[PDB]
Amino acid sequence: QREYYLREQMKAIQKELGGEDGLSDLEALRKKIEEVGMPEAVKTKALKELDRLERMQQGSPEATVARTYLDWLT
Amino acid sequence: QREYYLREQMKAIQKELGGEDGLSDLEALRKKIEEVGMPEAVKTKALKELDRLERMQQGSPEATVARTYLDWLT
Repeated sequence: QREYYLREQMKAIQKELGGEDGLSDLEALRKKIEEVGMPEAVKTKALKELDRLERMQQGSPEATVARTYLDWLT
Repeated sequence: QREYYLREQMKAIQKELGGEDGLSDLEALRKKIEEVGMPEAVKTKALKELDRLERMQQGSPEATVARTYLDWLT
């Protein structure tokens, strides 16, 4: 629930600063991962790739590679 | 802080002299995307750049990529 309100205020500041929301920033990882498969080790490594994408929104040569990674995994 | 104030007031004047220069970066898209042709998904992906507005007079490393994207898309 603390996670809930904190990622909700994080989406609040996301809509507060951005005008468009800049290609789906970090949101869906609650439910698009919970339905494909999966082995629990894959789910834990997924969250340890999901729960750290609070890094940057724009660009990038670093976060788009990880987004293609999590797409290819999901 | 004086020269910071001066740069920001002159940048204010500069984007208020950007009417039909930096303003009207859209209307080629209204000319050529509401013509005969384009499906509604192309309407969604093509009108992606109007309300991403306030970032080409501000900076940018990704300022003039909008005319490139539109002149290659529509």
